[PDB]
Amino acid sequence: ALFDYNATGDTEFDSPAKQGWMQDNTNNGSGVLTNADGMPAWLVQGIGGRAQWTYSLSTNQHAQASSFGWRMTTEMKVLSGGMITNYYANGTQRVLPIISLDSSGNLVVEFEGQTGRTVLATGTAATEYHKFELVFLPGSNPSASFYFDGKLIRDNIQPTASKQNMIVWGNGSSNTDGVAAYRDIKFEIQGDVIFRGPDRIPSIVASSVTPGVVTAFAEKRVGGGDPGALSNTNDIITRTSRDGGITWDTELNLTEQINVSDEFDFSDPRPIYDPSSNTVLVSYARWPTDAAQNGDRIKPWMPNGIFYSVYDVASGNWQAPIDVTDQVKERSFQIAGWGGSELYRRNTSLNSQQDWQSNAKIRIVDGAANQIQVADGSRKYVVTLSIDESGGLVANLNGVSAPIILQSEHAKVHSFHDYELQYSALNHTTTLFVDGQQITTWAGEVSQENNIQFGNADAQIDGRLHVQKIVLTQQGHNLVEFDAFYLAQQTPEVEKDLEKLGWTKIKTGNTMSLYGNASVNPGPGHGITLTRQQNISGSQNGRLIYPAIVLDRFFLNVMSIYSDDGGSNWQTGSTLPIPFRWKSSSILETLEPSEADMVELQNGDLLLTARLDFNQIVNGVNYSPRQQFLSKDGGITWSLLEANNANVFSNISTGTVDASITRFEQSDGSHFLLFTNPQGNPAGTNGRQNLGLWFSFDEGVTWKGPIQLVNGASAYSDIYQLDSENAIVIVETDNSNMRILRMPITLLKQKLT
Ligand SMILES: CC(=O)N[C@H]1[C@H]([C@H](O)[C@H](O)CO)O[C@@](O)(C(=O)O)C[C@@H]1O
Ligand SMILES: [Ca+2]
Ligand SMILES: [Ca+2]
Ligand SMILES: [Ca+2]
Ligand SMILES: [Ca+2]
Repeated sequence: ALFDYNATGDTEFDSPAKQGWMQDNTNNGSGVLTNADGMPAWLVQGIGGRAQWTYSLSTNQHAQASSFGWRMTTEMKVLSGGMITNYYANGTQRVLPIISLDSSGNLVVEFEGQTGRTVLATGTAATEYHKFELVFLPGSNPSASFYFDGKLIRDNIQPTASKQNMIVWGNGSSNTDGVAAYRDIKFEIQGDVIFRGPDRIPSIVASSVTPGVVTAFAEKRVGGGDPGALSNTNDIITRTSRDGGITWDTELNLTEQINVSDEFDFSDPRPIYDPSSNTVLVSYARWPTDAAQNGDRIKPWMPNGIFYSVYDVASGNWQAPIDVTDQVKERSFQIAGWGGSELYRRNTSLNSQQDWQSNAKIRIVDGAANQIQVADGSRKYVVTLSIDESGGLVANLNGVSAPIILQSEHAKVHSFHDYELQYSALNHTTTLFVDGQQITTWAGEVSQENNIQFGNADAQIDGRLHVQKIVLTQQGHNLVEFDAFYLAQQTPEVEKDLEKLGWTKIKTGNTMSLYGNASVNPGPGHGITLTRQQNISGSQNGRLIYPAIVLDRFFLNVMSIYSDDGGSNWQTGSTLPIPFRWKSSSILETLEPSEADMVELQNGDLLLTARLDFNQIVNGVNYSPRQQFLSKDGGITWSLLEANNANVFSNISTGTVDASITRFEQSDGSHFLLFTNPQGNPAGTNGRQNLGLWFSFDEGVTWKGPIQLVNGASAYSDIYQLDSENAIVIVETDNSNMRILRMPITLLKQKLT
């Protein structure tokens, strides 16, 4: 909440009294509106008496200020005298700076409870306008910091005993004469509730084209709880502010319109602000109301998907939801030959004396030894697909020495492609076509085998491939047909077991296979629009991107979901690379990245921070509850940053929870990163308490100790830059009530060192 006075000549507000303040003078104390350089100001005349203005707060507001912190900003000029007291007192204590001009005319400040003084300005500057700021941070040892024209003057100011209870500005003394002119006074209490529990999972973004416009989101949880519960119906809600996050409009339900009979739960609002169009595009997940991510209950044949809504900042209008599920939710049969081999073979009766054709729509997730083969009783033709050292897609044909580079662009390297083999009986050769393009022709190798086979073929070579369709035809007749794209989306009644569909499974070592992805989810927090991609091959400025959560069947991981056309068409990137180990031919030990957030570094690389759920130890290495990753290709592929985990954030909570990360750019052009997460209580322990703020001045290599922003419950949070000097934070607190904090980042940065 904001309590202020803005000097103006406008009749309706031409005095502090018309702006809610109460006059509190004595004897000859008075005041008058003064005009100088075309800028009005209120002149406090405390000569021969006290001259001040006060604002009373409710018992509840004082309690809120003490619990969540406050900030007082003043723009004034001291003309003469002393005891210029602009401060805040509650029914117990106060932080009191005393401003004055000394006998020589210097502008100085003293603090009740401290000895001595500090000279702020001398010469003509002593009687010119200046901006004063007092910031109070909550905590076990609450203290305030004083700033003069943006510069830290005194830190760790301890509150002093006082029975006064009110916000005050002016000359607070009947005996000491003081005269000062005020252009503006602002007292702000932090922590206003924007969304009430049981609603949860906050995110926020702000407009740079239209300063002051902020849009926040959360999950409206009727019945409470995570999505997937029969006892709840969850939707996405939003509120907008046009004054920098001070006042907010009516809570708006964005998904109710596409949840007409409460058959779904919607979750994880992931907003992205696009400066090119001055719009906010928020993506979110849909789930059948009775099954979701938790416990892997969601299945490929269920209504999980992703939708987005667009907000036009200029006119302040929202647009109806748009479904993009078919673009980002993969449907396929997946074979992970990680630590083993798994092939499927169907014996056939091909006639080598006549033409035949085979088609296989395949995507290579990683590794090698991934193949598709056809043997016709005379010759065997095998295509082995792999990812080379450069990250390109390579094909090797049996009997042909030189490998064939199919794709070099990372996005194309891991996408689905249609591999068609056309055998010519007259020419005794087979031609390979990829996506309709003729690639090469070869003779294969002598063989008496007659079959079609696919999968990962080497227990000693890791590889994962996904298949959507496999067909074999001869003389206008389909000998074999496996439509995994179709089967993945069917209910359990439909037969999907390959071994029951005419195929023989040949497996060695440890492997796993499954149908399509069970679900996709944008995750909690905000997304970003890239702007420093000029030197990133395959990427582009303007790309909209967020780190989504994908569940194949049993395990969670993160992958980028992005759009290079403003949000109309979306694509997916590769999942994060994580270690794995089989404690034997049976127990899988790996990681499960989930709630993630990313930021674009100065050189175009993307830094991602992810929550690590469930198992965190692999082969004796503890990856902690949080791990950072880096992408050098616009978010298509990632690399795990060794030793860059929870340990880089001093005093961070040891419990798994969602965090937030964002870029902050100052007016001078300089920049740095901001990160929010609970510290725990005591700090460094497991608990969703005391939200902290960390800074990185070296592109995420190191972070500077946290500044505590909240004293009490603190769970999920999101932070975003509001303007050149402030950042806005939305955070879950008591009973998950989500509150707003507006932090003076350029001032707080000075409390670090
Ligand atoms: C900042 C402050 O507390 N000012 C208070 C002063 C000071 O205690 C004395 O001037 C000594 O500095 O005492 C008053 O009775 C007064 O003079 O009007 C009330 C006023 O609120
Ligand atoms: Ca409803
Ligand atoms: Ca539900
Ligand atoms: Ca987050
Ligand atoms: Ca699981």
